[PDB]
Amino acid sequence: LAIRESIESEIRRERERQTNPSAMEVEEDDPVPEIRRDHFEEAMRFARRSVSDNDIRK
Amino acid sequence: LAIRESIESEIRRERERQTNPSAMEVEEDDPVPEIRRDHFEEAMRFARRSVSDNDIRK
Repeated sequence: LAIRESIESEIRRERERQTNPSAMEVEEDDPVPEIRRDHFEEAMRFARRSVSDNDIRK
Repeated sequence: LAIRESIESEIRRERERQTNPSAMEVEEDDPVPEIRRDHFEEAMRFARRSVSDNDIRK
């Protein structure tokens, strides 16, 4: 999810800097370095227990 | 567990006030009113999921 956010943010940078050649001066850093708690909150929805209870009982 | 603690505390009161008739003057309140977090921490060991995963799958 973090990689998706980074690439989808950079596409906007490319489109805006080619659409607007006005200044192109600020040269900012990455929008998403150092993966945040939001990505874990999204990714925690799709987790599951792969081992059932009867297996552990066995 | 709270009831066990209360009765086991009152047995000490009876034994000490009959063993020592010295003053018997203070007339305190209950040792255990208003069940505390310790009883939940003890009772949470014996809990279990009564419904397995294959049943919910069904």
